[PDB]
Amino acid sequence: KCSLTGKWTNDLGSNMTIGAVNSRGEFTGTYTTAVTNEIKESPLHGTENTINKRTQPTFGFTVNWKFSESTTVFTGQCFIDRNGKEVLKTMWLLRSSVNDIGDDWKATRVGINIFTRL
Amino acid sequence: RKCSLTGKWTNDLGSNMTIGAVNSRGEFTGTYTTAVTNEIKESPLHGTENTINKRTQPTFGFTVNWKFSESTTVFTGQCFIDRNGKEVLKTMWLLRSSVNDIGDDWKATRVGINIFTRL
Amino acid sequence: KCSLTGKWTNDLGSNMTIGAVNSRGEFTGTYTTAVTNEIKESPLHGTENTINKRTQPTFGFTVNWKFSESTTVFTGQCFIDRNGKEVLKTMWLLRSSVNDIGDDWKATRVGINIFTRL
Amino acid sequence: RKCSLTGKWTNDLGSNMTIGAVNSRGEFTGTYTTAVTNEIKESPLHGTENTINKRTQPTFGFTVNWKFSESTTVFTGQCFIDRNGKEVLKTMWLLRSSVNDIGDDWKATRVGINIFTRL
Ligand SMILES: O=C(CCCC[C@@H]1SC[C@@H]2NC(=O)N[C@@H]21)Nc1ccc([N+](=O)[O-])cc1
Ligand SMILES: O=C(CCCC[C@@H]1SC[C@@H]2NC(=O)N[C@@H]21)Nc1ccc([N+](=O)[O-])cc1
Ligand SMILES: O=C(CCCC[C@@H]1SC[C@@H]2NC(=O)N[C@@H]21)Nc1ccc([N+](=O)[O-])cc1
Ligand SMILES: O=C(CCCC[C@@H]1SC[C@@H]2NC(=O)N[C@@H]21)Nc1ccc([N+](=O)[O-])cc1
Ligand SMILES: *[C@H]1O[C@H](CO)[C@@H](O)[C@H](O)[C@H]1NC(C)=O
Ligand SMILES: *[C@H]1O[C@H](CO)[C@@H](O)[C@H](O)[C@H]1NC(C)=O
Ligand SMILES: *[C@H]1O[C@H](CO)[C@@H](O)[C@H](O)[C@H]1NC(C)=O
Ligand SMILES: *[C@H]1O[C@H](CO)[C@@H](O)[C@H](O)[C@H]1NC(C)=O
Repeated sequence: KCSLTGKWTNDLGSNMTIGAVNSRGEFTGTYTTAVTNEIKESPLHGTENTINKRTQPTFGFTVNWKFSESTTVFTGQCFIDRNGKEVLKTMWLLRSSVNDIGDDWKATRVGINIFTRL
Repeated sequence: RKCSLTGKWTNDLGSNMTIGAVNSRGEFTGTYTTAVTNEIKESPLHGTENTINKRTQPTFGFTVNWKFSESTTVFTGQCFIDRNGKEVLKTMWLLRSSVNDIGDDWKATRVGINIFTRL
Repeated sequence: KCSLTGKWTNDLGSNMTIGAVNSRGEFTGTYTTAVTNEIKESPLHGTENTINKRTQPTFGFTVNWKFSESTTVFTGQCFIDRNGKEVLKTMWLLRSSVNDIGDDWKATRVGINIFTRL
Repeated sequence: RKCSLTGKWTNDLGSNMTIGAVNSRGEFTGTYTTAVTNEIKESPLHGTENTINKRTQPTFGFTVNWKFSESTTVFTGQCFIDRNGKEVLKTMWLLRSSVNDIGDDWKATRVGINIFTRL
């Protein structure tokens, strides 16, 4: 069973802590990233999909950055590799805030992140 | 004035969305309604609105926990006041499908956009 | 038959001209966009998929920006709407140039563009 | 020195790619080889490398014209000189599937990444 609750770290060096996942699949947590003024914490809220009670469920969460006007959403699946290790393969969209609707076209970045247990 | 997320919205695909009040922490919940040819499904959503600098056109993100499949979709965008004075949500999303092998991961994510206006 | 050859314009106001598509599905053209110093032209190269000689083929092309170090790639399908009009529904990735591999994560933007005959 | 596109590459998924010489206009052609469980397919690719400011780590883009399906994939990225001195192509791609109705357009595009190193 791949569980989201716990401590994770990714390929960029960012860390994330997720608490208990309730009966509805909802969970909260903290997302930690460094600036290079050193470390900043931002809350995250998301849900794990519980349809068919898969052992490798899909999920999604939003990171509400506390040091910028931007928002990032992550979606992915909690996998169990060949070694028996849990791994989160995710993709994200990073939304920047623009002051005019005419600039909307360049406000969204996309990328990936792989998380492993810390 | 300010663009507010709370309310009823409909998008360019015909899906409807209801968002509740946004608390002090910027959190909100709602419902997402889509069709399937009418036979309609209803799924819950949870997200947050960025409160930094209390901008009048904030960015936000939410997750839709589909109740009819094992998939998950996340949306992010900004609440704009268009040139004609109408409120409009410009969003982009990622649709994550469930795969059985970590080896099939590469083909599990679709991307697209959705524009929402008040219902 | 939805054909790529011709003049197109999109939702942002940019214009594009594509020449003849050869037997291998390859085509070239010009991509015009304004700055708001007014108009700039950049060449594009791409290919249309010819498998099963579909009347609504998929395609892809790269725009080699002549005023920046960035590159944009578009992929989409040439459709025929209910009115009988040709429409190109596309999605693109805009790659910015970063000076260090450590900044690679924030170098890619994503978006859409719908083109109609000009 | 400079990161050059010309040569043989292999990615994290196991696919191989051969890129030819890049002319003065920054144009190039090549071949993309992927497996299907070995039974391997071969498809042509055409793209360009950005020549502005003759950077040593240029951005580029190319299209792969799949010969076994009606799909098309485009890649874009940058040719980097990693910290250990190795040349590496960091890329992102969009995979466009063919749909029969403009109404199914929304679900026709997948997105992902690929990292290429010299073979
Ligand atoms: O507004 C921001 C907030 C920064 C966290 C950003 C992203 S979320 C996906 C990725 N995974 C992580 O763990 N962290 C990153 N970012 C931002 C915007 C612009 C620039 N810039 O240099 O221009 C730098 C950072
Ligand atoms: O698993 C699913 C759940 C369906 C809702 C999907 C997306 S979320 C972005 C877009 N905006 C909307 O309002 N609705 C859609 N979808 C799905 C997967 C595969 C296929 N298929 O035909 O293969 C059809 C639907
Ligand atoms: O480097 C660039 C080259 C500009 C053309 C950009 C994109 S390609 C997708 C979209 N569709 C179009 O027809 N045109 C646009 N762009 C760029 C980068 C940064 C900023 N900026 O303000 O920061 C502005 C433009
Ligand atoms: O139509 C296709 C053509 C297959 C090559 C696909 C992608 S291009 C990005 C990635 N990097 C690679 O080196 N190869 C892949 N693919 C396709 C579509 C659907 C399914 N399916 O199982 O449903 C399988 C393959
Ligand atoms: C979190 O990851 C490890 C856990 O101890 C730690 O060494 C590192 O400094 C932390 N990184 C960040 C960005 O907080
Ligand atoms: C929701 O949007 C309007 C609300 O009145 C309604 O006419 C339409 O049938 C609904 N669409 C769906 C997919 O539920
Ligand atoms: C191209 O689109 C129309 C075609 O005549 C023209 O009016 C407009 O000025 C042009 N736009 C750009 C960005 O070149
Ligand atoms: C290509 O990569 C190496 C080249 O020697 C080879 O071992 C491998 O089998 C090939 N893979 C594919 C998918 O053709």
